[PDB]
Amino acid sequence: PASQHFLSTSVQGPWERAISPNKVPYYINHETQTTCWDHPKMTELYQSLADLNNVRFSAYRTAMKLRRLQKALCLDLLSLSAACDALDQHNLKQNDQPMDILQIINCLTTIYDRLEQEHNNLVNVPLCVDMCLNWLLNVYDTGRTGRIRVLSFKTGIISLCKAHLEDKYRYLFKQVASSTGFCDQRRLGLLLHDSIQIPRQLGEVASFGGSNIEPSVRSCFQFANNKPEIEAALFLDWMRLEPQSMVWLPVLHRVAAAET
Repeated sequence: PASQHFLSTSVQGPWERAISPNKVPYYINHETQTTCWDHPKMTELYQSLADLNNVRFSAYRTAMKLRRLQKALCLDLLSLSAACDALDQHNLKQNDQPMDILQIINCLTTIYDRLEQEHNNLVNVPLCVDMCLNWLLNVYDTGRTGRIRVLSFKTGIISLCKAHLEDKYRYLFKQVASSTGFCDQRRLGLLLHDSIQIPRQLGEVASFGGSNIEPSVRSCFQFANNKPEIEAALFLDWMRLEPQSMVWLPVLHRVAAAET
């Protein structure tokens, strides 16, 4: 893998970055002679998230965890316009198609290079690429296949970027709606399924209705009076009620506004 040279500096000390057969990275600890699938800095972040386990309300606890992760990945510096610029340059338009590890890296590298030139040593590019990469594979490729759907990549980065909440909602709805702006139950399910993997990766899916989002699709279509398809305004109106499957997202925004 030609990208190995570039991302080998994301680790040091006793650690060494390596690659599996499906091009998925893994890390070697020489002092302790062990191996781990997660980047050492990501492990340290996941473990630190237990210091939030006594935060009382589920939506608020999960948002504070995702705020810390978002900042560790520098995704709070990424505007929706800049993300769309990178998605556009890498031709990621077919949302049902797979992206492999090198396409993930390439798109992340354009994103973090640009963030680095706008922010003063806030950004170490090889490090940021490799940690975001590890987050995305922990969320969407738990089978270690070396690929994720383009819809999935878009859902993770846009849910954690710095855009206004309604702009994220409009953008995600547009990724699953038809070319004329309509969504049926199947298409809404695609969006809610990718979204629910984010809290699921943190061990919190039980407070967001669980891993089957079919009850949440049915509830939105019931709210829409059982019509065969809905448009973005109706979706935005349902989201104002903060449905349980997605309530961690508006709460993440309240978290960031409150300062953290």
